[PDB]
Amino acid sequence: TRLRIAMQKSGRLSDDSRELLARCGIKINLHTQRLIAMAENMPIDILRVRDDDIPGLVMDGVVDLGIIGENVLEEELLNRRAQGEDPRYFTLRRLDFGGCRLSLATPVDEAWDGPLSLNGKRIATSYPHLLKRYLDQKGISFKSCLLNGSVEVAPRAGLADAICDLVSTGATLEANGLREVEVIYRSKACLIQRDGEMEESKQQLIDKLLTRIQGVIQARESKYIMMHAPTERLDEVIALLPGAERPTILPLAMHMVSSETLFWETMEKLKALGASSILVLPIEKMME
Amino acid sequence: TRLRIAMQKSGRLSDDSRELLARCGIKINLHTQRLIAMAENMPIDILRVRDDDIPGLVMDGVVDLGIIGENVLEEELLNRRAQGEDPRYFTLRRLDFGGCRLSLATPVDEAWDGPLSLNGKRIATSYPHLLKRYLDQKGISFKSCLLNGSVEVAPRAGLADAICDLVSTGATLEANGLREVEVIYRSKACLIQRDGEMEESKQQLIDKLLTRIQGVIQARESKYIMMHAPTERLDEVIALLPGAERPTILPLAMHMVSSETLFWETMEKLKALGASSILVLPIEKMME
Amino acid sequence: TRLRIAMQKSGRLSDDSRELLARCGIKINLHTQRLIAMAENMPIDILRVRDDDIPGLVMDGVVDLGIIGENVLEEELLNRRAQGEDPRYFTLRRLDFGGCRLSLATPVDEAWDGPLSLNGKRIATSYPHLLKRYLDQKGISFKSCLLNGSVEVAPRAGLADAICDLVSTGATLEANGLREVEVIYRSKACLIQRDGEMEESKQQLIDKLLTRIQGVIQARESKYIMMHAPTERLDEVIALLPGAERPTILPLAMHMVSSETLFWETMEKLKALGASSILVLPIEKMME
Amino acid sequence: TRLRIAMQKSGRLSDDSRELLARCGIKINLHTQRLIAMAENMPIDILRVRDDDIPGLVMDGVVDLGIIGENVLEEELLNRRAQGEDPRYFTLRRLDFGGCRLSLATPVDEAWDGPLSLNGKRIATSYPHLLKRYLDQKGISFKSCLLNGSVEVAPRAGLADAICDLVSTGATLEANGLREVEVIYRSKACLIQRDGEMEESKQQLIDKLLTRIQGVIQARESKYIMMHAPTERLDEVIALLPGAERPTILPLAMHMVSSETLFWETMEKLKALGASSILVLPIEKMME
Amino acid sequence: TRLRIAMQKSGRLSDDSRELLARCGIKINLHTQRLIAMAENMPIDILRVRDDDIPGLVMDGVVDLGIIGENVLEEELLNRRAQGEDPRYFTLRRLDFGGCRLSLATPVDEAWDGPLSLNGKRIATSYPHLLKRYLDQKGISFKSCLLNGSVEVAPRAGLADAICDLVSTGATLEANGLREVEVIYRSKACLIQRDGEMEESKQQLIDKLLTRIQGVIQARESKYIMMHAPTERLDEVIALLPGAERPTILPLAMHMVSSETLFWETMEKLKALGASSILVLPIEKMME
Amino acid sequence: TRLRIAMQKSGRLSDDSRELLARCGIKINLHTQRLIAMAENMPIDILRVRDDDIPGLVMDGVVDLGIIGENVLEEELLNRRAQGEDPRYFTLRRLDFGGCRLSLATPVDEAWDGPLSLNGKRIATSYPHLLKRYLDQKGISFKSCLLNGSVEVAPRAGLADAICDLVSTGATLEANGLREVEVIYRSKACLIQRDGEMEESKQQLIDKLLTRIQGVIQARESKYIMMHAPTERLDEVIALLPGAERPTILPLAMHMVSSETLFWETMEKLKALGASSILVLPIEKMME
Ligand SMILES: N=c1c2ncn([C@H]3O[C@H](COP(=O)(O)OP(=O)(O)OP(=O)(O)O)[C@H](O)[C@H]3O)c2ncn1[C@@H]1O[C@H](COP(=O)(O)O)[C@@H](O)[C@H]1O
Ligand SMILES: N=c1c2ncn([C@H]3O[C@H](COP(=O)(O)OP(=O)(O)OP(=O)(O)O)[C@H](O)[C@H]3O)c2ncn1[C@@H]1O[C@H](COP(=O)(O)O)[C@@H](O)[C@H]1O
Ligand SMILES: N=c1c2ncn([C@H]3O[C@H](COP(=O)(O)OP(=O)(O)OP(=O)(O)O)[C@H](O)[C@H]3O)c2ncn1[C@@H]1O[C@H](COP(=O)(O)O)[C@@H](O)[C@H]1O
Ligand SMILES: N=c1c2ncn([C@H]3O[C@H](COP(=O)(O)OP(=O)(O)OP(=O)(O)O)[C@H](O)[C@H]3O)c2ncn1[C@@H]1O[C@H](COP(=O)(O)O)[C@@H](O)[C@H]1O
Ligand SMILES: N=c1c2ncn([C@H]3O[C@H](COP(=O)(O)OP(=O)(O)OP(=O)(O)O)[C@H](O)[C@H]3O)c2ncn1[C@@H]1O[C@H](COP(=O)(O)O)[C@@H](O)[C@H]1O
Ligand SMILES: N=c1c2ncn([C@H]3O[C@H](COP(=O)(O)OP(=O)(O)OP(=O)(O)O)[C@H](O)[C@H]3O)c2ncn1[C@@H]1O[C@H](COP(=O)(O)O)[C@@H](O)[C@H]1O
Repeated sequence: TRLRIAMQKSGRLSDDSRELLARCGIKINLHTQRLIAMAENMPIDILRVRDDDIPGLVMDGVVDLGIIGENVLEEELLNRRAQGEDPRYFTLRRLDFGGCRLSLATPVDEAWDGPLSLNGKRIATSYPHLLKRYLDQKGISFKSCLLNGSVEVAPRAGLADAICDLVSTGATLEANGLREVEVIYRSKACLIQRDGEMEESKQQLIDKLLTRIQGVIQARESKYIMMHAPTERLDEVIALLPGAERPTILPLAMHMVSSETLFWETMEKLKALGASSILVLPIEKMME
Repeated sequence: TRLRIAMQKSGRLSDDSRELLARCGIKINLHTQRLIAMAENMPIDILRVRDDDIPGLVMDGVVDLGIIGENVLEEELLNRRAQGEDPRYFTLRRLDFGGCRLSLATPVDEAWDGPLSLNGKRIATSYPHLLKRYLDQKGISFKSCLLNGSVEVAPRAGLADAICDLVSTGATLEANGLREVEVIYRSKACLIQRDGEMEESKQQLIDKLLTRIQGVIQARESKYIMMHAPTERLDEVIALLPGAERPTILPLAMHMVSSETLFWETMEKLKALGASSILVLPIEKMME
Repeated sequence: TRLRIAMQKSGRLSDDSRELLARCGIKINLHTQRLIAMAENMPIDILRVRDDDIPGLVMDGVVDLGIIGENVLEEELLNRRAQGEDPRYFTLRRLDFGGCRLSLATPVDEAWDGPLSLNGKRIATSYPHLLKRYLDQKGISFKSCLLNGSVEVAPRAGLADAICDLVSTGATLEANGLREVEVIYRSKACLIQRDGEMEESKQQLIDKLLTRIQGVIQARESKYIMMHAPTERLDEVIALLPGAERPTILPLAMHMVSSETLFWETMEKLKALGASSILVLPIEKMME
Repeated sequence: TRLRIAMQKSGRLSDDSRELLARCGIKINLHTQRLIAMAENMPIDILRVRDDDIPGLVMDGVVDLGIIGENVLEEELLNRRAQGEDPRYFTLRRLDFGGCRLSLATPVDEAWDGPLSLNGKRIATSYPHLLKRYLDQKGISFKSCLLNGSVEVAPRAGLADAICDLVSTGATLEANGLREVEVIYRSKACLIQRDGEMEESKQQLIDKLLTRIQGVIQARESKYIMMHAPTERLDEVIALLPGAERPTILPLAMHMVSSETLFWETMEKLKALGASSILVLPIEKMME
Repeated sequence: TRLRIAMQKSGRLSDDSRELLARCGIKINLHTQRLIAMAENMPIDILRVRDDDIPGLVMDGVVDLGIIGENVLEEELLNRRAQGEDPRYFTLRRLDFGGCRLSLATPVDEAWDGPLSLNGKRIATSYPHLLKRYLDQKGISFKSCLLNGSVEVAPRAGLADAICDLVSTGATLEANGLREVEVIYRSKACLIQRDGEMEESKQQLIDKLLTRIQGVIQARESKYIMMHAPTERLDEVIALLPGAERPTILPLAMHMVSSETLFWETMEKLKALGASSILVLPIEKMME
Repeated sequence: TRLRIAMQKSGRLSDDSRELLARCGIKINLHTQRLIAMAENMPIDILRVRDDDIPGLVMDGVVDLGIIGENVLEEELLNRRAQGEDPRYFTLRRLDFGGCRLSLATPVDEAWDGPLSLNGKRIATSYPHLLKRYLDQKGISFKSCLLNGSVEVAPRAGLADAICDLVSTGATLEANGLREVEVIYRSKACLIQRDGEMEESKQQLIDKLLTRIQGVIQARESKYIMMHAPTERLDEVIALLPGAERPTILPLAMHMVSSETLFWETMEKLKALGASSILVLPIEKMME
């Protein structure tokens, strides 16, 4: 009828998802107890749902679009495949937020010599399927011990030999006698489309929105760079700076949009390569 | 080795569970990122875990004691029974907190004539097993639609004909075009014991702790009551006031501990029955 | 149709008004964006409105009951009387909360010799009518300068010679070069009834509710007192302790409910009058 | 003596007004209980007052400058005109903040066919004069029902047939069985000057400050734009981009300051018109 | 001139000190940026100062009364004694709040066999004098390493072999590879009087206030106890219950004020000694 | 072993210090109860300590680098010099944050005619050494009265004739009957290096980090400026705009990085000097 996008009502991803669509010029109020939100201008419905529920909402065709993190998505996918189904979706694109990593962590007072060493041990996790996929590929077998939270109790509680969990600061692990030891999966939010024939009108809108998304992400990653054309050694410049648009050379200088960040290392390289008054300006919005 | 109690790390029940054990004189710090907490005095470990994980922790024998709400507990129990297992636990006792009710709610603009009317409709819930038990008993069949949150989207989103959800204020339902319509399950926290032979020493401690629990709950429900012995009509008094301990009559008056509350209705009854200067004093701690 | 009580949606008085009715056993949810709240049990509607709007809501008969502070109430009353109307209401009773005082305050660096001295000066206030009533009675005339807030700018800003404002801690006045100097009106919340013939059924409910109110207030002001009957000098005791219910004397002692507080002065009087082990116990609920 | 600006002590507008003057380089501390604030550098006094009080403060000449929202301003103006006065002020300029709209809203379950349909109905509002002006112009008459808050009770409470209120998200209306239906007044903060001969010295300062204001607003609305001069179709570019300053064309490109925003529609137009690597950079401060 | 009491402006002790004097019926506003507060009724000044500054304020006679914790007090006392002075104060009384303990803590991975073992090691602390007093008495010498905060870095940073710090939950220590190992000083707030001849009038007030203090503390520690006189074994009761006031025996029972708490152990003792329906009621205020 | 930087665990400076090193690309988690933090990438330890403790940590060689405010640093330096030591450190550089000023303030109701007038008066402060240095240079003598906080009580309490304190808004002073009267010391955070031979490897890192620091500070102070080359009067432009990099002149215009801010005065000067469409763009990162 109109476009149905499903997003996390409340958590890690909901702020960034309200923002993405706001930056794509979607006027809708989310500060409301209401869970399906009609859009003001564009023919769009935002279902505010549990992150957990999004993969399935899309897999089942009950909504058209979903912003969900890869891990939650992939885990449910593997889950159903394991019940014997064949759930199907399109990944429109990987988003620029919701980063996190799933990791093997083990007791601190024990030396770690590779995943092999976990063969036949007991691993407590909330991601049994992501974990199983990983050790399977690696030929390692293990006994799963599932917990939906506080996974870091397992070892010190006699429940498991190691855990596999979401990490970022590393704080909890330490607090719990654990240390990261191998990242097994890195995830970000991504934008997925439902399976099956999608009507010309809402497809055109999916397509429109998508182009805004690329633009919003491009603008916040890309940057405007202004250096000093040390004329001779000029080729060795453009290399460290994957341009895509093409430099602009000036008599008096350089000016180009750089899709990656100027990491300090990359700046130092230009330095001791002979470039000067290097600048980097913010870009607020961009088409391209 | 020592007593293992499992409680909700963080949510609806964790404050009341920290408090119960505090009021039973269990010194342990919970303001710590650590998830298994050693007790200072008593030989006790508090595992701070996901509510979801507690029934199973107990069912599996991985801990000795669990404070968990009935619904979460019962739902997992029915779940495993449905996978064909026979998970076993003792209910030591139903606690005085964590009250909530699971309810059928349906769109506001539709008249409701009993659960029968749901036969063959689609009901969205997080408690498929509690719901299924209920309609099964009632001979009604239905198609389940499961969601782990924001269950109140279902109807207005075309996902279901009605939902079955946790309610208290009724706020969300309204916000979402729904109205409560039949409570199907009322729950409170309760205290459960693991199956199998329990060592004499920790049994003695379970037993000790339990007696404190009764005392803490008794003291906060029970009350000390002081009226005026309208001598003639004296029997019609003790009736509305289930005493258990026995009144105390005085020349000058009444004095007794009342296990229930003095609800206004009960006070008015004594009034127009001829009793005066009715008082009710708090009891802070009690044995009995 | 059913009972309409009007209370402050949000501010100084709304917490205490939610509490009063809660303590009278009125189950209704206020944590809702909804402004007219149906009651669960009792046939009652709570309109959640602006304090400012309550006197008029009652004066006009648009609701049946109102919890409003005296000053806001009285000021609007004087206001309409001044437009020539004759607005009419019943004061059911003065409540035990929302205390505050309206005061004359004047610059700190000026000595104050009575209200007389304000004759013909300019006074800035939000309560022009309460102020006018007061100086009128006192035969003093003055020029009003009205402001709906930040009334304490007036003097230091050249707008007035003194202000008349709500005070409690006295903080703002100081911050603004002012000092209290005469309280002209003390107010509390009170409970008012609409004018005109009130149906037998809702009157009976007004009457019921009222009795609960007296009880709730009595219980939180009154107290249970236990001393030592210094037998000889026994009359000089009951005096400082306005009993209302009558002492109870015991061989071994005293026991009675005291409607006022035991202020330290009153305790010291009993002390150096020869009484010992004086106690004061809380009363949680009372009929009487 | 020195410049007196009156601003909202606390609310919707005070943050933006502290910011405007801060961005104009007015050093003054507002984190103080004090309500008239002397400026450090510039000969300026900030009176921190009730928004309600600002129109009159200016209308009366008691201060020189006021930042106040249009609606509050206009309503008081109409108010006095209705008491027969002729209050006078200069609008220096409409500011870039404090946006909001006053709207007719009516019950959801009733179809709406224009303001005409309100003839002789009862409308509850806090803006009786703004409402009256509007229906008057439209030849519609109605009966006013005034409330200073919680205006959205009126209909569901039997007080009015419709309300006229400040709206933004639309949240409350829904919560209260209402829907927006016609905006009757859009407002922003604006900066007003007192009537009467204004001394050369403070006029020069009003004038100075004003120029800063234009600059601060310009910089946060205007933007720096960098495209690719698709040489042939070059005129069709500058059109969608009201420049004011004049484009800058470069051999290798475009560079100009655009006073409006690049709305997505405007970007898409340039796109399918043949422009590429469109950029938009922030401007922090500008003169011009 | 009038009574000068010095208390902690802001921290661990200021809430309890505002409360003590409030419960003694001292009306004074502390919610003010002002640091010397005049009392409304009683001829009293509250200086709101740094805890650190209180011992000296009293030692020097610059104020009359001080609420300060023992450790801060004692440490400064030892400090001056060590500079060769002879600072003098009266301890009026030890208060019922501000408890905390100073402790030796050492790395977790090292076994601890008494303070002796610290001879000649380096101990980091904020309480060098309290620490020095303690090891001196114990005949142990050591090298001090002083830090005013984050004392728990010392060991893991190579700064010291152990630390001596304020502990309560034990949280930080763990977080920092440390474990408590010996408490060397327990402190509470106390109330101290300045040295030298104290005028009859303010002495009388110190004396008055003091009596209120005892009463406030008594009431919150003491409790009202109601059991069942198991007639025969009646002496073995009063023992576990240090009465001070004397039991009261009744035909039908016991009733007395108990200055200590009914710890669970003490309740269990009465239980298996044959007492029943044990109650404990709060006491809000008491003289005695 | 690896680089040891000491920073304020918690206060005025810790946010800016977490940020500086974050902006220098130092990945380390500070949201941890742990006080010595290992760095992820770079061979670096962050000791999170008391600001008070930093000067000494560096002076003693116990750490290598310290971010500390000048006043705290200088005061401790003078302190030890006064105990007869000769503590030694290198100032690498003054940072762009933590600004504050120490000031003489005296009672409001007293006219101030220079520091001379303080000769032989009593001054209460937390910075006795900074104060003593200042009056010493000025040949004024005085009697110190030391307090570690709430220094603004001193005068109104009879403790001193004036105080010397940290000021910013000026709020407290007013609240306490005081007014600033002479700033005696302005401070910012700065970055200091430990004395003695610093190993080639960590020196190289100090050097690296330092260059990042200059860059981070440069980028947030410096700005990109775009005007209109009013060709004739072109020299009078570059003057008000200390360029350092050199302007860039364009046929059609100006473009340069300006290390200072464009203060309004400086913008107005260009204005009435004939420059137009002045812009100032943010710079996010820069080398140079
Ligand atoms: N560190 C994270 C963390 N980082 C990112 N996220 C994300 O949560 C996602 C991945 O898990 P899911 O979305 O599948 O979670 P879920 O099953 O829906 O859980 P609910 O939202 O339904 O509770 C994202 O896609 C994330 O944004 C995290 N979720 C949880 N944690 C945890 O926080 C912990 C420790 O953090 P540190 O101590 O700081 O390292 C852990 O114990 C964690 O479990
Ligand atoms: N109203 C409740 C509510 N009341 C009580 N509780 C409880 O949550 C419990 C029952 O669900 P579970 O414990 O099984 O929850 P769970 O599966 O562990 O969920 P997580 O804690 O793992 O997220 C308890 O035992 C409760 O204390 C509630 N949990 C959720 N809600 C919800 O809040 C909603 C609406 O409330 P009102 O609008 O105010 O009526 C809903 O939409 C709800 O889902
Ligand atoms: N001190 C009070 C204060 N004390 C009590 N109340 C009450 O506000 C009431 C009396 O004014 P109204 O109810 O008529 O107020 P109103 O016109 O409805 O104002 P709104 O709620 O509509 O904004 C009550 O009945 C109170 O509970 C107060 N309302 C305002 N103040 C003010 O707080 C100030 C200063 O307090 P101190 O510095 O701490 O003394 C002032 O400047 C005041 O105006
Ligand atoms: N939505 C608004 C709203 N939007 C903007 N403002 C503004 O308040 C102004 C217009 O009213 P006034 O300034 O005249 O208010 P006032 O009479 O001084 O009221 P006080 O500040 O004195 O309380 C501005 O100029 C605004 O910034 C608002 N003020 C109130 N509301 C209300 O918030 C409601 C609902 O919001 P939504 O549910 O999110 O749409 C309502 O019920 C409203 O009354
Ligand atoms: N645990 C405490 C603690 N407990 C009580 N207090 C008290 O602080 C007092 C004793 O130190 P002082 O008063 O001498 O402190 P001070 O020198 O004035 O310090 P400032 O107030 O001037 O900062 C009291 O008398 C207390 O109330 C504490 N002060 C500090 N801590 C610390 O909190 C830490 C760890 O707590 P846990 O991890 O929960 O055990 C430590 O690292 C501590 O330093
Ligand atoms: N105004 C300040 C203030 N401004 C900046 N800072 C800083 O605190 C520093 C200077 O003092 P120190 O660092 O030596 O402080 P310290 O001895 O370590 O004190 P602790 O952190 O150990 O408590 C910095 O270098 C600052 O960032 C301030 N510290 C305290 N104040 C005070 O806040 C007051 C009043 O502020 P206004 O009323 O707004 O002017 C005072 O009474 C002050 O004492």
